Amino acid sequence: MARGTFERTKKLREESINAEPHISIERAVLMTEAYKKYEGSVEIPVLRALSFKHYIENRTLSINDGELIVGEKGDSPNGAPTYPEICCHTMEDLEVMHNRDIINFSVSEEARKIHKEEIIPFWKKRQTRDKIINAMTPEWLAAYEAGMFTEFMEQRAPGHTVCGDTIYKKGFLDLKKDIEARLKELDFLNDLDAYNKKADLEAMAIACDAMVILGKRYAEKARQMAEEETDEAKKKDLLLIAETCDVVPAHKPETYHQAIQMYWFVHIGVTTELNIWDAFTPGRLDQHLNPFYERDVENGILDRDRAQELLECLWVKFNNQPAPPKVGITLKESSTYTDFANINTGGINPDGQDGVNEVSYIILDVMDEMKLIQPSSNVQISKKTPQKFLKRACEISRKGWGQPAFYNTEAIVQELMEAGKTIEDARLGGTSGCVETGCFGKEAYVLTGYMNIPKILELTLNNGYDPISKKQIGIETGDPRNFQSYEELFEAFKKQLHYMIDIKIEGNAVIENICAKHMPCPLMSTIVDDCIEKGKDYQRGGARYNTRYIQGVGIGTITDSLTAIKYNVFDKKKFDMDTLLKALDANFEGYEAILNLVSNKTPKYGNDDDYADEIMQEIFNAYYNEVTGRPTVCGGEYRVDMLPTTCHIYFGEIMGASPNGRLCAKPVSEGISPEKGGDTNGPTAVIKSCAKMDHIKTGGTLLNQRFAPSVVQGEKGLDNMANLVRAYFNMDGHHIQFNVFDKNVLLEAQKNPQDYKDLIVRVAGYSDHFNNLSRTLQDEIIGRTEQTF
Repeated sequence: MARGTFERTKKLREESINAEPHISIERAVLMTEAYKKYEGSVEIPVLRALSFKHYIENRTLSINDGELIVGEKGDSPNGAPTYPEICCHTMEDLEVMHNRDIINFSVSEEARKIHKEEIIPFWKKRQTRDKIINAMTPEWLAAYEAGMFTEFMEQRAPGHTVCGDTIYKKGFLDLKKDIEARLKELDFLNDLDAYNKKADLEAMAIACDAMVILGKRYAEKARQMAEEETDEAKKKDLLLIAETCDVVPAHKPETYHQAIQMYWFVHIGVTTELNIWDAFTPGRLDQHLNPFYERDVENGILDRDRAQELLECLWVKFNNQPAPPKVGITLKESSTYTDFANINTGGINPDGQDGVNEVSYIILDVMDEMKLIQPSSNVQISKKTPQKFLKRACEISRKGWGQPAFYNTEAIVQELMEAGKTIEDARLGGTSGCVETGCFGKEAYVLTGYMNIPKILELTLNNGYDPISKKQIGIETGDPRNFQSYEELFEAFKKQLHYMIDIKIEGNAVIENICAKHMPCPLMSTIVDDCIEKGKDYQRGGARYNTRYIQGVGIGTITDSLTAIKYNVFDKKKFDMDTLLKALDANFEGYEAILNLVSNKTPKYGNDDDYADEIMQEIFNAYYNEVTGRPTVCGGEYRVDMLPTTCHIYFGEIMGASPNGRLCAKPVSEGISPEKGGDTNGPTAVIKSCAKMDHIKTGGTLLNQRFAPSVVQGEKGLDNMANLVRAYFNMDGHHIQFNVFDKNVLLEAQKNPQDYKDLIVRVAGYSDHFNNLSRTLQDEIIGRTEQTF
């Protein structure tokens, strides 16, 4: 039939998939009212909290037909609020997003008028995007404009965080009492920081009051609708909603149902406080819900079916919240409606032992049934994980819509401990976003933007000149024709890297200050370890752990490029640097013999070939060494991860031909995957190549693999997938995820998209509809190596 295990969830799912993407202007209006009332009369943290509270008090609330869990970010499903305190769109922005080819958002004429007349006049000079851009150096602006790197905080708040367990043990009235206790013990005689603590703690208290009002208003809304509903079954559902909201979020949840509603209210809260990267996620959902599940079934108020029904409702709620609209580079690097709410199922419990429980299997059943691209429902696989759980996950992956990805629990824990987390805290951790490792509920781990490693080699080969933007973007490391050795070339590359990282980090530091001062998040601070105890907002270092990342893109492309140069120019001496540079400038036109050599007669990453893989390691180590351990403004350090989202398309589009044989404006490699056509020795050879990268020293790496549908059939096919995951993870690989599609279906979908509106594929760290992808991205996915066992 229709997807959904029950008639209720079938109906909720059909509403969700039919909702049209559009913008909701109410949030911007209410924030404007609050600033006009309060700006200049209070410190900024209190201003944000008072503005959030004003928004919560006055926004319109809705309950959709059949819901058991309530709460929407916008006016209706697929309605995105706007965030003019971060990015106040131009009228052209609104025109572009309404009319663009993919990832469009409808802008009603009423929304356009209000934005033009009320929002722009107030927020255009206040938006943080202008504070950032106006503070960047000309070197940063040139590099940014040339596609050397991206900037995550230009249109969104740092975000990128995961809920802990606080909201299942405390309500917001409890947290407020904790905050009031902290306020009473501030020592203004001897603690010279007491004033800053008071401002942040006062804001947190106001945020708590706002959450109490959220629950109060939804309970009223539910009862007012109950008096008006004639259908007896619906009225009882409305009365159940009201009873649930009488408890949460003001008080700690007492039941499994209340635990889910508490999480979802907090989710609505933090993602309307600010437009945070990767929305929000409960993280280790099966660990938090299992005590409630066991208690509730034992008391006879819950069974497996109702527990599954509630989670199917939750799944639909995620799918009703798009990532708010992006423009410019932010869209190019994250070209999707999804908001990367990553759920980790399986793994280990807080004591460090096997965490698979009954809720874990329920989550696998609901993600299988619902087949929704939000949330991003993934599994943590431990050496302690039962093989039955892994094989069930492989069963779902083999169906070919991308979810779940697989994460190595032992790698995650060691990555966290390498970064300074205690073993006790690391056992609560996991991955969020695409593949990013973090200590859930206790860490600010902020991604700052992608770094175009292949184009750094391009700058090296052009003495700092960018052949595409036709500007001097890098530094003068020398004419490559004078390099007498591969070591000399690699040293020049490392100098270009150092310069580009220095440029990025300097801008990052400015941006970190701007976000801390102008984007404090008192609501998020209330639920993140150490903010209350420290009296310090999450956005300026209140978390127990603080890290920042620069995301490395294109390791396969640059590995094969430097490998091609070492092999052909310096070792075998089949041609010289001058000839290679002419070939690149001509996009290999007139140099077909060179193209054949570098493409087809040269070692390649992903074949368990140490000639290429040792170069991968050298590049990886240089990147790790250049970035890791640099201080952040708010008391943490920089670390390294490797993922592209859709930025590998953009980074290749503004790059010329590269020495490995990739042609001008083609995408660079995705994640740590091999280059196009690079791996010719099967999937075991590539996981052996990928394992030579030291995953433990990163905050996560992304590996895509693709299988022919015929080679994963039957029980042997499941075992082959399961065994590949185990083999990779036994070598301490971080992550792997699978495409399993018929190439001809994708090709047909390109010719007749309207017949394939349901076709979903794996992109990079998330799944999306094939029809939401540009032709270039579609062709990138189709070109990935079709593996056989």
